[PDB]
Amino acid sequence: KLANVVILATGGTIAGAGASAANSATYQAAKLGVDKLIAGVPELADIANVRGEQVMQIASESISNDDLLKLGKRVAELAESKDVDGIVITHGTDTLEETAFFLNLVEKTDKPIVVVGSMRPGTAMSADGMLNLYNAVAVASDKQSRGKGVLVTMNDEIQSGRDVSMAVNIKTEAFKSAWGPMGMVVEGKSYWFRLPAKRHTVNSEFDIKQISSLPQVDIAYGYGNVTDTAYKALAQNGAKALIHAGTGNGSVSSRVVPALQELRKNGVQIIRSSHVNQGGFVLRNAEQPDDKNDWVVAHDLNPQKARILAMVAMTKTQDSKELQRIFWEY
Amino acid sequence: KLANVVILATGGTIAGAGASAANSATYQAAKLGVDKLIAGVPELADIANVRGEQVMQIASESISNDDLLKLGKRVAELAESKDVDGIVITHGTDTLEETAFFLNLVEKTDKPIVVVGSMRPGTAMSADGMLNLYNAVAVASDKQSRGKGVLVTMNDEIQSGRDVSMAVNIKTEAFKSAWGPMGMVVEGKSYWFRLPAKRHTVNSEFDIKQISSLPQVDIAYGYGNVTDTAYKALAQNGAKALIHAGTGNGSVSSRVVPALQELRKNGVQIIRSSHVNQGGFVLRNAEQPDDKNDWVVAHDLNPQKARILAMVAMTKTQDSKELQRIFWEY
Amino acid sequence: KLANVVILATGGTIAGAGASAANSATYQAAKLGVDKLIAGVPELADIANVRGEQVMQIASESISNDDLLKLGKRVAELAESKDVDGIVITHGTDTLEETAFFLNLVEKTDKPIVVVGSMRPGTAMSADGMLNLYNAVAVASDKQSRGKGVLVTMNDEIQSGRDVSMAVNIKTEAFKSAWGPMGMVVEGKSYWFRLPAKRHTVNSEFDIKQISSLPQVDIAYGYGNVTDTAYKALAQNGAKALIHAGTGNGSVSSRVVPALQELRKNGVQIIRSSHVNQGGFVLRNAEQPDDKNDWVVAHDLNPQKARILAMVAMTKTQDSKELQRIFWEY
Amino acid sequence: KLANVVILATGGTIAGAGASAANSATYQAAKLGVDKLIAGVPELADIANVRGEQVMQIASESISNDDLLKLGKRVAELAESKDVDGIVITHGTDTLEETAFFLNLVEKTDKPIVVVGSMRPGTAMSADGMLNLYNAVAVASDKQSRGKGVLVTMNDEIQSGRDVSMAVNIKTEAFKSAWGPMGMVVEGKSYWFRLPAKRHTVNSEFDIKQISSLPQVDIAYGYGNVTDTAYKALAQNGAKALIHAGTGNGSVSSRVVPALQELRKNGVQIIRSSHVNQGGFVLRNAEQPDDKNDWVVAHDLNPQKARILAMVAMTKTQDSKELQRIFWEY
Repeated sequence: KLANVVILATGGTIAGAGASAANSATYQAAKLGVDKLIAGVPELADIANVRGEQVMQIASESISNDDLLKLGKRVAELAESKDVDGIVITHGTDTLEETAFFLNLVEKTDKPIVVVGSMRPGTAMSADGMLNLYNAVAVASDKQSRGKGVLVTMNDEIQSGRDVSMAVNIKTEAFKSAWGPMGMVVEGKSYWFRLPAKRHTVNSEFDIKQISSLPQVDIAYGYGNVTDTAYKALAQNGAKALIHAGTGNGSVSSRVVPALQELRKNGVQIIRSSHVNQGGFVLRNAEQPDDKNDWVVAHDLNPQKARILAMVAMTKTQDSKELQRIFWEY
Repeated sequence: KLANVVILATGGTIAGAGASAANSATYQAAKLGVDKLIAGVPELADIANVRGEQVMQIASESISNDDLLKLGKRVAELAESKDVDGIVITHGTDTLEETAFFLNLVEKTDKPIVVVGSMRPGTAMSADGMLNLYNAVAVASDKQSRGKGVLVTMNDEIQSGRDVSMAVNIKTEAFKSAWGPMGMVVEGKSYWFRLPAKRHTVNSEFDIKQISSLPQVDIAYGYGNVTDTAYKALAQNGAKALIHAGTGNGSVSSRVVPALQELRKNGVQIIRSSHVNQGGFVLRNAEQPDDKNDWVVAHDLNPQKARILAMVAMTKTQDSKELQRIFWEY
Repeated sequence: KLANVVILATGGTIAGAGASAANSATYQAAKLGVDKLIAGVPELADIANVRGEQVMQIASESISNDDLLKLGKRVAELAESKDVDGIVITHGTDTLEETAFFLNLVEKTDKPIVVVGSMRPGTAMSADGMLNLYNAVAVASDKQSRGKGVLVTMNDEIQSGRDVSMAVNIKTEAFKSAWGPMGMVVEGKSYWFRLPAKRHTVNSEFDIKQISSLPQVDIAYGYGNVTDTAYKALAQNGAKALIHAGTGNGSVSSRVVPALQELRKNGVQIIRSSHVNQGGFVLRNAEQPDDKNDWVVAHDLNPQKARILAMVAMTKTQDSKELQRIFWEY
Repeated sequence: KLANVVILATGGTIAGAGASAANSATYQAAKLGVDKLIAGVPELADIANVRGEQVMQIASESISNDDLLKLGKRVAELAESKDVDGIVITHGTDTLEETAFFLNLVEKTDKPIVVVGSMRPGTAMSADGMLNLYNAVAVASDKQSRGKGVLVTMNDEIQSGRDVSMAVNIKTEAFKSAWGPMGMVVEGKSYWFRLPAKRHTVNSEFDIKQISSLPQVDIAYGYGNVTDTAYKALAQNGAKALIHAGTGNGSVSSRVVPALQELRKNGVQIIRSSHVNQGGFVLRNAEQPDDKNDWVVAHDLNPQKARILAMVAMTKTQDSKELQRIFWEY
């Protein structure tokens, strides 16, 4: 008897349209509704009982925290239903990785949750979205997906929503993780090679059902000749934490350190991430005296991932030692 | 008989020291003067006649534009000397890629220029800097390096200074290019597999001998729920161009577009880069109407690289169409 | 005003058919004729004046040396024609890399030659072949492609036919080079980032017009507990050279060295390649005393690539020192 | 208190010596004894109570099945001892990946087992073996390593012994897995990001204590114009299974299929692997009718890995369906 899968559409390239078959890169996002996406893959009926809902219709670079909450709360309601076995979210690529991590942290369910997009719109020749959507539904319908946390199923892969990132522009292999794909999906079947290590979903201390509004968190970049201007301005305009997207191992210019000390003293969390994203991690107390300054390192998480975790964590704690524990467990 | 190579020291991990041989990651940069670097590799005398100068002694995350100018001008003076065959710059990893690209754009010489760092300090077990420095001198001494633009010689590789980036934290393989290594250096010998295809050094329209100041350029990051705050603050504190480190294909949130239009009319150049850095490029007129808005795309160049090119280019032109040509040629 | 491009069909997945739209991986190669294959991309007319020929209709794992000669000779006849500006070869993926390198060595033309395949059959949802074929015709029609050697245009990339290899199974990113893509092709436009640095096409010493037969070359694998059996059996059945696909840096088991010395004295060339294919190269005189034994190292070339170069080279020379020069130049 | 770690030396580059400090690539393996290896890393005493044994002293390209059994049986004896908490094996790189997988299949212990080598000999500038050996002992002493299967600790990584392979020649990053590193080891500490998902060690159905001699298994390569010669000859000289290192998705030339059908009919197992090693897997019934022919696919495992698993599996079964199960579980 086939699994019951709900597709939650949010917009994106997978729902996009361009002017000609050769327009694989120049198009408008968020033009097709969920029922047209489903009807475009008649084979979905072979692998699941699918129904669709239009949660929003956006280009994902324009997503808001309120959009994350609305989507996350709808996912939770559906997960609580005995009529729902798995959930697929169709999404723009730009912030797919942010949504996927958010859901991984706040959805206290073992039911499969898959986020999926495309790099080419469906109007293009050789568009990737049809098979990606088929694969998302296959994975969301597979017993092997239960308890694995949020998954992303592009490029014939099963990627962890935690640490997959949009890493390559244009090409269909865009989404990569420093820690590899966990599996592959081919001709409807899932093949697993690794399991998650980090806390997720049912083993998370966080729950979307308790979050009413997310704390404001912003990101500032590190580079030669950088000043403290962006950090100070972002804090002045409401940032409760700043993600520092440092050079190297989360390093901080000597012209920036004093401002970050003052901001921490005034209650703003300081989280050291980096723009060195293909591998490794930011080590506590290496580039900066995090203990002395009461700062946090983002471990392996890229800046936009670190922002997501910081927002969720700060719904529970203002203790920088607890925030560091969270950045070491999730 | 042997090539005359000058080593210009700037600091970094390659000049660093940690507390014990197990401290491969926690250390102080910029502790050893150039003479100590040279003494630490007595094998250099086998492959070149080496002389050293201390240009600065910094942690490279703290470099300034005045530092770049001083270094660039000293490189040019040495390259004009008949007593100099090649130049090696020892440098911290954090902003190595920024310096390397800067020199690639402004040094009108065919003489080899190599920038080199290390991921472990020389005090650590299995420190990488000794062989990296040996290799830098070998490559700077090799006739095959003439006319190839600025090179980076870590991890047994010959990388283009244009597009090599610090991509992996901690590990000695940190420096990668989307377009591959151009060669390798093994037991003093250089093996080439690709040539550059972008303008550099002697074929550049830019010349450090004509540059006495650099326009201020800053970088702002894109992510979910981003606002226009950092962009406006950076411009209010002097930025003549803003590098937009967007999601995806340089995409701009609908909450940010209006500010960027206002900034461009106020004369701030708007350059669309991305935090999608493993491959691909940002395509003009795809995500945003760059022709209508008089914006520029950074092509394949990551945000910190785009800042370097923009700042050099704006010593010559503020014509957005010329800036786009430059971003498509360099 | 449009380039005149000839498409030479040879079979493969690009011309394949599976049972349903979900059969992206289980299919029959070499079912669709060239005319219907071209008619599947009517947009080709926008970028070139195309015509097709059916050279052969094979699954590429079953290609022969006679097939290579026939294809190579037809390519040369067309390149000599003032009615032809560029040539595209549609091909199965399995041995695409072998054909591409062969043509790179023996076609003394600056006219663009592109080899292209697909990872999914044209019957599958999200089939890659339509845009791959469009891109191959775009690249074959572009003035930027003149003089660049043989190219492969899958996954939105421009890869060198020399050193691109089938590296990833199933996925559309299958074809990779250790030395990176040279460029990309997006919405009909070619974007170059590197140039070749190895001898090819017009600068090759080899010429298909002078080659009527190819010497027999075979490949044997190295692994734990390997014996000399395959090496001896392949030479007994006609091999004029043996490609050793060694472990590590082309290493040879002590159980195998004596047989390879006796084979070399019997006139069989011994070429040390490896099954370590993501990067690096096999260094002469490191693992084995190549000068003493009169053996050759394959440099960076994988076993099947080394076979192609050896077979072409041995149409001209059997001097092991000349073969080593060839393996260092091509 | 400190963990009790035993180092089992087998030879290799890590125990190698070259003529000068610049000889990072040209050297002699297997020159230093285990006590001198240990003495070269005096920091080991800080992290564990270490003792060494010299099991063998070989270049690993020359390893035999009897060497694997001797090593595997000594590992088992040590793992049974209450005086032993973890085991490190120092090994040549060439067949490190074969030993690591073998031990992962046949050692029924949760105690950590780490295999480690180096890409540069200890006589070279910037030699990698000291920190690799320190890291191997750190990981072998860590409670986090218990129950994880055999690990490989080069390049600051924790790699699974199952699917790590020597993938890059020369460089210290040689060992890579298609499924990513599982973790990293930095300044004595282990950081995990993924867990194994294939059967290993205590959950394996195989046990070194019952294996007296391994079945003979050999490997033959696929390429253009390949014949059935190597397959027939290897079987004639004792192969009980043949690993087919096919092109593409384990594809078999039409000139080879008939021979493999005859060999299977005569009792020789036929296992389809590939020389497409960076990612993906070989899919049953896709390229060849494995059910009709009673063949096996090697899943994601490269040829030399598939040989190891086939030998171990055939100590238990000659049933091709059970061999396929094993290739899908291990």
